Amino acid sequence: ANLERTFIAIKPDGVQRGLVGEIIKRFEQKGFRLVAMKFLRASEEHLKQHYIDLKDRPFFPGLVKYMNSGPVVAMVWEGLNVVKTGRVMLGETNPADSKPGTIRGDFCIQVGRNIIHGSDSVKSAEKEISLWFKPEELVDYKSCAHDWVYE
Amino acid sequence: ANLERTFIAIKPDGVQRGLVGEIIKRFEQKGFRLVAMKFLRASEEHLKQHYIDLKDRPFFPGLVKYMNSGPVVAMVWEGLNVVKTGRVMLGETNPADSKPGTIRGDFCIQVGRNIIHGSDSVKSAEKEISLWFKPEELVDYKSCAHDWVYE
Amino acid sequence: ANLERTFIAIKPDGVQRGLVGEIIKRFEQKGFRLVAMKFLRASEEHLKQHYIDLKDRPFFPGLVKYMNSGPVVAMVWEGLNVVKTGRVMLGETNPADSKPGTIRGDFCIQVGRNIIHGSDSVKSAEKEISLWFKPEELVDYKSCAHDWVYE
Amino acid sequence: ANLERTFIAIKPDGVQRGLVGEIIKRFEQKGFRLVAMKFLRASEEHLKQHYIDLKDRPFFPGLVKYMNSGPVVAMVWEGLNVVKTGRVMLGETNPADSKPGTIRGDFCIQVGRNIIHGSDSVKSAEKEISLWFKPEELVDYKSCAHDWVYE
Amino acid sequence: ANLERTFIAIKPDGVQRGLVGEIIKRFEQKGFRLVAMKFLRASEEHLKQHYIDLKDRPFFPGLVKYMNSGPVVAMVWEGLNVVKTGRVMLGETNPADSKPGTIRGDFCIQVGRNIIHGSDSVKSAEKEISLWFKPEELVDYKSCAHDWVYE
Amino acid sequence: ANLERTFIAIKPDGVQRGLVGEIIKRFEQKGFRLVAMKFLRASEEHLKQHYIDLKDRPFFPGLVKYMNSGPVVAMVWEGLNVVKTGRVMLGETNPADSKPGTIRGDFCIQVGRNIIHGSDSVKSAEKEISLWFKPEELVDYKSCAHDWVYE
Ligand SMILES: Nc1nc2c(ncn2[C@@H]2O[C@H](COP(=O)(O)OP(=O)(O)O)[C@@H](O)[C@H]2O)c(=O)[nH]1
Ligand SMILES: Nc1nc2c(ncn2[C@@H]2O[C@H](COP(=O)(O)OP(=O)(O)O)[C@@H](O)[C@H]2O)c(=O)[nH]1
Ligand SMILES: Nc1nc2c(ncn2[C@@H]2O[C@H](COP(=O)(O)OP(=O)(O)O)[C@@H](O)[C@H]2O)c(=O)[nH]1
Ligand SMILES: Nc1nc2c(ncn2[C@@H]2O[C@H](COP(=O)(O)OP(=O)(O)O)[C@@H](O)[C@H]2O)c(=O)[nH]1
Ligand SMILES: Nc1nc2c(ncn2[C@@H]2O[C@H](COP(=O)(O)OP(=O)(O)O)[C@@H](O)[C@H]2O)c(=O)[nH]1
Ligand SMILES: Nc1nc2c(ncn2[C@@H]2O[C@H](COP(=O)(O)OP(=O)(O)O)[C@@H](O)[C@H]2O)c(=O)[nH]1
Ligand SMILES: [Mg+2]
Ligand SMILES: [Mg+2]
Repeated sequence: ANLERTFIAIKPDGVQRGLVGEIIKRFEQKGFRLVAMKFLRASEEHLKQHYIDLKDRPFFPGLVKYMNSGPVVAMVWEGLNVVKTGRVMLGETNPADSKPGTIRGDFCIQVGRNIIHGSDSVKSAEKEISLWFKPEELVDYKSCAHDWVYE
Repeated sequence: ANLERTFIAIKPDGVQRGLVGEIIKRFEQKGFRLVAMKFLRASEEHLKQHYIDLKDRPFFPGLVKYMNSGPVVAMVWEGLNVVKTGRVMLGETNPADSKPGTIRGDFCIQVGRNIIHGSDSVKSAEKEISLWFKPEELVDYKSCAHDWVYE
Repeated sequence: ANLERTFIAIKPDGVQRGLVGEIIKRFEQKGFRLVAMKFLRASEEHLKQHYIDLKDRPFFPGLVKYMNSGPVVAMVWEGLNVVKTGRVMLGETNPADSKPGTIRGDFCIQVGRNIIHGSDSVKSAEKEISLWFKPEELVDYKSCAHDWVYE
Repeated sequence: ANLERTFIAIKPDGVQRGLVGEIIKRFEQKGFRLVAMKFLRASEEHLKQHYIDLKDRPFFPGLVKYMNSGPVVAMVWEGLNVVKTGRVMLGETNPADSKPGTIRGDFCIQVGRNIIHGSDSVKSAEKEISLWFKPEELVDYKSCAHDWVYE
Repeated sequence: ANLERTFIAIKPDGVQRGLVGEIIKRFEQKGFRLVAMKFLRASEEHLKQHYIDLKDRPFFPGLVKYMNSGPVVAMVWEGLNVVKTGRVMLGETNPADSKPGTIRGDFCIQVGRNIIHGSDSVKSAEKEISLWFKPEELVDYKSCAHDWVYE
Repeated sequence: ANLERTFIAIKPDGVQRGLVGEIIKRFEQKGFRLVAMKFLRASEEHLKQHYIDLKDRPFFPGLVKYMNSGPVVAMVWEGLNVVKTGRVMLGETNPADSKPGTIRGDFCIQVGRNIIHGSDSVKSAEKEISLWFKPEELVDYKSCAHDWVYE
């Protein structure tokens, strides 16, 4: 079997604020498997592609500027319902609506600096994963705790 | 005052995944008192008795085999409303409906591998405590912080 | 921009139970700026002024006595919507109603020993700040991660 | 085959100060396997046998009373060189001589309240294990990470 | 007993890097009692008096400027051998000589940005305590865990 | 004036045991800057190159086999004295000789499963960085806390 995959990206503010280890640890503890990961400064064209569906938003140019202002940690996580559950772990788009215990709820304040990105549907995930990673960048291996995480 | 008690068991997957100390710490921090604790592999008959109310459910056989597949940490915790609060701390039966911050919300994914058990009512607690522990196994002592936790 | 501020006080039980560093860390991680902080045993008169609203309440004398029973860590934190968000972080007045992830949800059990105080509104905040701190005690400085927390 | 084993006991002060989960987590993270564990108030006679080699020391009577003053968490941990390594993890007998990073270096101050006990040699471990546990109390199972901890 | 006390200050870089709660937590966990605490930006004259014996050193002017560049958390901690032990917990003056497990070993890199200060002797401690605090700012209370930390 | 750089790789056992976030966090807290990072399963040929100096050692074939048995997190960290300090943080080659507080001292037991690699000299670091990364994979940005970590 092949389980669901989602695209998670730690934004420049998460890297600048030293929260990379803390964020990854939350996904590891939950039981998800890390499939791919790289560190890079994404180009504006790339980011425009990534946030294309928002190209007509007022905040769009500023968003792209900021996502290009520093490096990003791009990752692919695998697991049962990882897309929806990953979204629950992140919190709401606006940290102000996020609850303590969530990543945005514990670590940030403003929607313009909300430290992380997570695909909002399987459909987006597949598109984002293809945008940021070559197929040969996805590593398949089996977690030793697999049978202790799944029936 | 003779306070309320609940029965909590870390399931085989919690032990296998190295979460014993992490889970116990959550109860200590909260202010609850550890009354009893032992480590053992429960027999299938012992497990059917614990979950006797689920005997006619389709998943019953696989639940018993899973619970017998490794050791369990059985504990009794005491405190004001510990039954109901212990339940809130665990999260929902299905990790997918559990919120970040709860034990199942932070550490597991699937209902069949949901790392922990907590009595659901005082009636159930008293029954589970009697099934798992001999009266001489419950320890009575007073916490030094008692007056800082209770009025 | 001279942002919003709130008064947070770690009650005597929070100090006695060794939770000072743990609580402060939660505010620092979130991105709030520490503006003032002092450690003191507040007098009864000073405490009756602080909780002047609940003077007619039955628990009042008990509250004042416990608040005076040990030292308190008084602080002022600054940030966008810090008053409302600080309240979300603390949880409900009653630890029983506070969710895991919040300060009261993770660390305490009873309303009479609920480890921390946070202003409930901007107006209460301004009043409590004036009551607990002299103007020279509010320190002026900028956080190096300011631009990573705010747009 | 069967690896080395050591007896570890969290003293009454470790339980009272809420460090049970924290200490257990240190052994789990290291990769050691928990073999047995129970919570009890040890009798004075049992404690005199345990510390029989120190019966003529001036602190002996006080050591026995303090060890009997509250419950203890008795455990058996298994692993390659666990006796000697368990000792390095604990720190020196006197917390004053223990380095930060060790259990006593991090959590305590005085030799008379040094929170934990660990066997000092394979011979002692075998004697203490026999003194505190019945054969049926040592659980047999294999860790899922075993092949990731050992060649 | 009249327990020994030491002066600890978290330097401007510790505050800026969000390490205040983390540092305080280490002293609380160890069993030391917080006696006094305040947050302030010290004047250059105040800092020259504090570091008076280093007035002829090359780095002195740079040290006084850095220390005045942001606020400081000034604290007094109490405990058996707290002066010498607090020093052990800090690590070496040069973070590069500091071992993992110590505060400087874990959190910093360069001698000119070494996040914390601790008195180097009882004589110095008493002099620094007098310099930074007035008598009425040192709070006396007894920790509830006192008898579990000391014989 | 660019700073020293070192090559750090989390071995297959570190990934399998869910320690990726925990390890990265230790380097972030210390004040080092992440320059490059990728997740991959290294080929045997790549691994022989990496450990070419040990090719005639008895344990060499087994080393290469295990290093290829799972994915590796390859990273480049930058900072003052990062090569020697990264080494101190890792601990000794044999975990048995590693002190608590170090990565190997806290997380592993045997030399053949010692979770992490770190360049041992500046010369080794430059060779390893060239072997694992392309020049365009190294990201240059400045940390917002730079002036609080360095004079
Ligand atoms: N500056 C600013 N950016 C926003 C706003 N709403 C959305 N964004 C940002 O653009 C990202 C994409 O928006 P959206 O797809 O709705 O949110 P997400 O999928 O939860 O990240 C959000 O994470 C924020 O970084 C806004 O009102 N102001
Ligand atoms: N596979 C599986 N196991 C289930 C299901 N519902 C319950 N269980 C298991 O049964 C245990 C006991 O069920 P129950 O008493 O209803 O829930 P709990 O008290 O919340 O644990 C749960 O904790 C799960 O391990 C289900 O539909 N599927
Ligand atoms: N003993 C006791 N104290 C209470 C009760 N309700 C409130 N308090 C105390 O009074 C404090 C202030 O009350 P309130 O303004 O209602 O809540 P808060 O603003 O959330 O602290 C509470 O935090 C408690 O310490 C109660 O029913 N009993
Ligand atoms: N009060 C008191 N207890 C001591 C003293 N020396 C040793 N002990 C206690 O004796 C225990 C057993 O002593 P020992 O075998 O020498 O040390 P250990 O094997 O490192 O625990 C120590 O752990 C302390 O709890 C002392 O001087 N005073
Ligand atoms: N910039 C710089 N500061 C130094 C140097 N040596 C000492 N200092 C600073 O001077 C402070 C006090 O020095 P000292 O009293 O000798 O060390 P401490 O008591 O361990 O802090 C140290 O904590 C450093 O912040 C140095 O060589 N360069
Ligand atoms: N199985 C095994 N592997 C070893 C032994 N010594 C070294 N290694 C492995 O080889 C790697 C390379 O060794 P070396 O460069 O000497 O030490 P390092 O620089 O500290 O990693 C080590 O980190 C261990 O994984 C040994 O005796 N047995
Ligand atoms: Mg001995
Ligand atoms: Mg080598």
